[PDB]
Amino acid sequence: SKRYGEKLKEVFLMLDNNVVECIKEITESSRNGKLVFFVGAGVSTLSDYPQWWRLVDKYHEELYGSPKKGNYSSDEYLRIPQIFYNVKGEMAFDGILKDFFQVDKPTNPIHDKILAMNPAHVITTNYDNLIDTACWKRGKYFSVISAEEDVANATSSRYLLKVHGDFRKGFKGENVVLKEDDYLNYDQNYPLISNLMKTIIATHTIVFIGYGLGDYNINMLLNWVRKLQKDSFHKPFFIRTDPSPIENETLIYYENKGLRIIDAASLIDSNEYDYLERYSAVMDLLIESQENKFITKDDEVIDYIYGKISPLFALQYIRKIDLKHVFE
Amino acid sequence: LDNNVVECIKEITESSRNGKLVFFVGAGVSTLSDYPQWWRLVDKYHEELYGSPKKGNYSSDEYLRIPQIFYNVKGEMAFDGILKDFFQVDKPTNPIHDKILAMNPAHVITTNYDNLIDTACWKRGKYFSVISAEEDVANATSSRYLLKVHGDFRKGFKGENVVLKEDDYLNYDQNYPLISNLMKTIIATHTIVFIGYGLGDYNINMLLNWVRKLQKDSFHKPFFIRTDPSPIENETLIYYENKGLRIIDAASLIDSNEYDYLERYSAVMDLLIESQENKFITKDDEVIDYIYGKISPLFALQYIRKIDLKHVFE
Amino acid sequence: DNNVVECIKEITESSRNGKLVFFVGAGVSTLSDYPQWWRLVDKYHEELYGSPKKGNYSSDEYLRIPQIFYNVKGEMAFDGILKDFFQVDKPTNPIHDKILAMNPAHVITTNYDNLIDTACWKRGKYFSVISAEEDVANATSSRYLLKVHGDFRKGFKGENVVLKEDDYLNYDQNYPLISNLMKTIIATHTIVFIGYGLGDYNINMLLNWVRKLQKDSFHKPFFIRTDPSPIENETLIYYENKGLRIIDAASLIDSNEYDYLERYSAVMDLLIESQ
Amino acid sequence: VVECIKEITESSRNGKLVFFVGAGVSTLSDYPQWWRLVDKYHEELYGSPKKGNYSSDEYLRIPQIFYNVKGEMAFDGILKDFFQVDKPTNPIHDKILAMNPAHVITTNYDNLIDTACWKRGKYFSVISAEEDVANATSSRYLLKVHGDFRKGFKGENVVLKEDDYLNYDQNYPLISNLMKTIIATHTIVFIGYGLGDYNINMLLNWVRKLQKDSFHKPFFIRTDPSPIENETLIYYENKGLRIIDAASLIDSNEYDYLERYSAVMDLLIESQ
Repeated sequence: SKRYGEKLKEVFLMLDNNVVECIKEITESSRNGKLVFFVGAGVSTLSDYPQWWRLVDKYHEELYGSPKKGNYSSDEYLRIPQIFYNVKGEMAFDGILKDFFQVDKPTNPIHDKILAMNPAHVITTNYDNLIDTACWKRGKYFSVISAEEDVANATSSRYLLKVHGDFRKGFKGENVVLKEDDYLNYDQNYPLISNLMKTIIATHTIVFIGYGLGDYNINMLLNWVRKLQKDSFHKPFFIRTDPSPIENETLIYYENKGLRIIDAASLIDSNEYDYLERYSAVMDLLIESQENKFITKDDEVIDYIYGKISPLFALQYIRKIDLKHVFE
Repeated sequence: LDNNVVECIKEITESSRNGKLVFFVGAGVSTLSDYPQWWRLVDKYHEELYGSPKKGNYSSDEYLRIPQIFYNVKGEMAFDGILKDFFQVDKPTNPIHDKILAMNPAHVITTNYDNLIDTACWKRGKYFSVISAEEDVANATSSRYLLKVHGDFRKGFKGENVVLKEDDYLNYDQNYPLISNLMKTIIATHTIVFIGYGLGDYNINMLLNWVRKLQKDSFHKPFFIRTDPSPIENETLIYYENKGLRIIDAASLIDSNEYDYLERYSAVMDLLIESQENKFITKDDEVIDYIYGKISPLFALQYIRKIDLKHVFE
Repeated sequence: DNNVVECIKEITESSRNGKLVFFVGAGVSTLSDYPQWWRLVDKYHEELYGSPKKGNYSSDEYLRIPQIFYNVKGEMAFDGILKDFFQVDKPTNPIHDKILAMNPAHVITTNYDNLIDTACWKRGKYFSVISAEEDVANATSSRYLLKVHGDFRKGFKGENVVLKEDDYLNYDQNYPLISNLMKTIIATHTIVFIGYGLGDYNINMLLNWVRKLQKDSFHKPFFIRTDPSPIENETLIYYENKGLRIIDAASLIDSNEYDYLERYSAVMDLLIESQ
Repeated sequence: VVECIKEITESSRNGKLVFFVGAGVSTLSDYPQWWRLVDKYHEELYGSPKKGNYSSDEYLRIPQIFYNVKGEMAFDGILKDFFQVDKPTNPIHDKILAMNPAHVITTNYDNLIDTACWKRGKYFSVISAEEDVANATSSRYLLKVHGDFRKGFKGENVVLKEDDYLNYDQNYPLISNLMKTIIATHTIVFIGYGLGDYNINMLLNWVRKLQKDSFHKPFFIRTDPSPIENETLIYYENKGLRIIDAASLIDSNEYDYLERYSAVMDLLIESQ
């Protein structure tokens, strides 16, 4: 516990200036209520939610009776479920989805950290309800949007945007984007959801967590970002939690593509399978940056108190009970 | 009033109360302020390249083609000069602007490149984040937008800042991705009222074309305020209501002369405003429905303080 | 004029190798008194509102009014007005034979009539008439009579042809093979436009596809303008900068304001005589 | 399968046969595959080859990453060192032309088919750039949809990295239009391709856009070692491909690609 807090403080002190600026901007956006988290499958994996490769394996066994000798490519993850949907029945696809996904899993500490960042919205490609459960637990209500009809009637101003659907209505393959056909016809089947996601990205500060740099959704969003006018948008932040430090060439390539990458493997040393360690390292760096645990010296408390107090210079007098809300 | 008209007014006023009402303002409201119409600009351009005014009437394509031909032939500088001499004018804000603002719209989307809506908002003391360029979407200072989807002349009286010629409309999706996306998202998440449009406008039909691609009953039908002199035909109303529009016809509500556009706009705007306090309760069962709608959530609670009941009924 | 001289020379050149394609519009059909579309819109408008337009039809109303009639009156009524208006036997104007006298490699037409088909049959030159999607694969010949808006050979029904606003909006989805074939013919051939105005919807539709092409990667199509007024210099250079080589018949010869037949004839025979 | 051979011979005699040739035929001629180009780009990027197998995106991303961070000159220099070689034409290049195809559509950027046609004396219009479409001087085409190095060993003349595949319709509107038109008006035989190839999947995505029965179902020549899994067969038969398998026809070694390619092609010629 207290050992970790000292290590995090030491990590921040030797942090790179680029990563320091990234953390500062993310924290400032969180303070402004403009922070949105784009949560991927890795956060759900941290809660032991079944990964899609298990489903592809099950479909491969049902197709031919034997698990594949080798490793699936990116197309196989989409093609094999499509082949099962076509050659086999719809009902078999939906039943396999039901038996693999109708499970109860707890919310990992990364969900709690993301919610503690105070996200204005949460966009996710996960079809689970872990983010919904965490939001319900922590007292913040999010309008969960996983279907076209949910966009028009959204209760609150803040959304939990499931861009690939979920299993609220039922554990059916027509409620989620899994097959190769679903990804091809995504823009035609999810106009309002895609439009809402793009608007949220354009109008907020985005942090990507739970994704690989070569993720399909990440590169689709980068392709869309390439269509925007230069300097007309804010570069989204990418939390990279891969076991090995990012290559310099890959880093500069993806930052020129429009990403501000915070690579976990470059900040702390962890085991190859210690994914929760890396996720917690980045998220806790952000949180204790917001909790002012990294203020180490004078002329930094001066800047903080000035940023809190300087707007009050316009007022003639401030009540003492008002000052309590000034410093939260 | 017709029953469907009263229903439309009910939904519009309810959305205004909930803060989910958005006004999509067209060139009619700016014309009510005697702002220079686009056909005058097309007239000047035609007099410029061709040397004489057009003998007949400008078609829908011509309004965009003639400025395009002028821009290609005479260049950008002459186009901007004519734009400046025609559009660098000071016009007042008509009462329709104030009437639109008095409904407390969440956002105001406009195809007008003038500052009349901005002037009205500044006069009423309503603060809107004015978005007329691509860089304004990310740098928006508030969550309530004055979305000028065709730009304006705030940066300057140039054709690059606005959508006027046919090349601007051809490349609009490529040139305004963020603004078009924001407009579509505001449409998908709010109650939309169209005012200042002619039901044959390019923007109206483009929005209906986008609407036809949406999932059935996944969106709320926008409201259209029609202020043409003649009443709408039954067939046209049926066609446009099946296209996803809830049309409120000013000519059907009131009687006015052909050129009394201001009175037609004001009839609908005042009837919308004066119905904010209205509850549309006439018969006895409408009384029970309203009180039940107010009280039924309180059935979850065992007891309610009588001093709290004044808040239930506002 | 100097510029016109090569315009004929290039067309006559491409005609010799069987590399010429004629893009036929409604003006050629109007020359044989084929029912124009405005009187169909007038019938649709009259049935819709019980009264003539008493005004001027915009470009959108030409497509919107049949769409309004189709939606609110049905398809059986829409096809019935098509049936009694287009089930007529009309002759072929001399321009039909003059287009065929140049021996074009292909004939692309937006017309839904059989006026070109009868002219092809009378001359004996066999064309593979393509207007439906299933017709693209089963084309016996490599010479195409491409009716990009369909026809009424299957029947005088609205889904066989592109008339309403929905048909034009959903054209690419409903006719990908026809649209693909038209663009390939345009890209690899010399194209001459007859029967079209500079403001025609289709003409500016290929012009919008032309600007998407790489510069100097295509032959600029030839436009034969038969509008009674002479072309304006500003209009001419604007469309020439858009990828058009306009051969204006009003400038070539002097004529009345109502006699279209010889304005088409002035350019059509002059191309023939140079061959 | 017997019906499939009948249709190909029928189309060959009528003059409506078009061969869609892939990298497998070029690889059969010992032409440098793309994976070893990605190897050089990856080695020159990260200082060492990657241990795992390259994914479909990686085949397109590392060349894109190399182009962005090392420049076009370095990208073209590696292209010259790998592709400025001379390779013999495999006998299948002859068997492809022995059927007298009306057109030949290639994703290959080599001149092996160009050399193959020139050896047999048949004149094909080689179109690999935008300008070549309008300047073609014959009805029959040798359509190189991904360009070639005829203009020069430059990355701008070919479709190699992921930007080229992303902007393909924008930079090759005439080439892709001609490719689609030829497919519509001819019977297509795919050779040198895998069922999971990007180009095959792209065409199958365009095929599903067409209405039912309006197109001729293309023929697919599969030369993979393992026989086609039955369930995989109906999936791609419904997608629009009539697949012929050399693995199912004859017993073959896993690495013996020539005889699998030749078994089906000689069957087509002997049926002529």
